[PDB]
Amino acid sequence: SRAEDYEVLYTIGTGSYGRCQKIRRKSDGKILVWKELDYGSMTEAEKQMLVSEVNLLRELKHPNIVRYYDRIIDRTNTTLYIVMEYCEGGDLASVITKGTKERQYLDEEFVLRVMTQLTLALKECHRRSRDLKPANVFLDGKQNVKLGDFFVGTPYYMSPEQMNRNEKSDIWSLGCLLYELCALMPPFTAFSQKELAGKIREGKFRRIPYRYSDELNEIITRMLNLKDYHRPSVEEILENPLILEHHHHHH
Ligand SMILES: CN1CCC(Oc2ccc3ncn(-c4cc(OCc5ccccc5C(F)(F)F)c(C(N)=O)s4)c3c2)CC1
Ligand SMILES: [Cl-]
Ligand SMILES: [Cl-]
Repeated sequence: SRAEDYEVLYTIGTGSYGRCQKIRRKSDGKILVWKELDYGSMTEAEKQMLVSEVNLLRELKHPNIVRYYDRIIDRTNTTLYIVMEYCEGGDLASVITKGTKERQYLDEEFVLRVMTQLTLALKECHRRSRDLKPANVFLDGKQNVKLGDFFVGTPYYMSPEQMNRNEKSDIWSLGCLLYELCALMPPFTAFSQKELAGKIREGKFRRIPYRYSDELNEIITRMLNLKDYHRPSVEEILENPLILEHHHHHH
């Protein structure tokens, strides 16, 4: 828990909340990442909210949730580093964008992996009481899938009930994510939120591509039911004949 315990290899990403960098723990050479945050302009109130969230971040331990490792305060530069698991396969948004640009659909086997492992990640969250967007879902080097923590944008995954302001709402969002993985587009698209909301209320969308099994289409379609109580629970999802041991995480 000193910055000197790690060596930065290079920057992975930049943007709103400082930099994300790939680092190496000196003690044992383990490859990790950290988020570099400048809290210099923060009030005591804001810094307080920051402390509480980092504390909860330490609470979640699960193979399908991105693991938190450490927090380092550098009062000299008013920077806080949050050290997390490195996921070499990157995020799901990059995977979809890649597929969209290259014109190549993802394997059914890969979609089943994401369905199985994200459903389990969700199952864990629901127990505790965290958006299920592709940019927040990561892949490691071993076919494992991990859920990360985290106005202009279009709310593609907004559920019907949320639209008119529920664990079943999470199932809808999972539905949209799995749909987009298969179709390389969200089930409901629009140019404005008003248009989007109209489509969501009608609850109609294209079947996922024919390369995908009727069984997989069926379960995704069920998650996209207008009525929250017709959507399958995490338990009912995991009971599906499609889902097998090899779709689960492996060390
Ligand atoms: C090409 N482009 C694809 C995505 C990549 O970002 C990575 C790569 C490896 C990672 N190992 C753990 N993380 C986590 C990053 C994060 O928030 C930041 C983030 C989210 C989504 C896309 C990019 C980033 C970026 F800032 F790193 F760029 C996590 C969370 N909040 O739990 S976990 C990786 C992110 C590489 C660049
Ligand atoms: Cl295509
Ligand atoms: Cl396939």
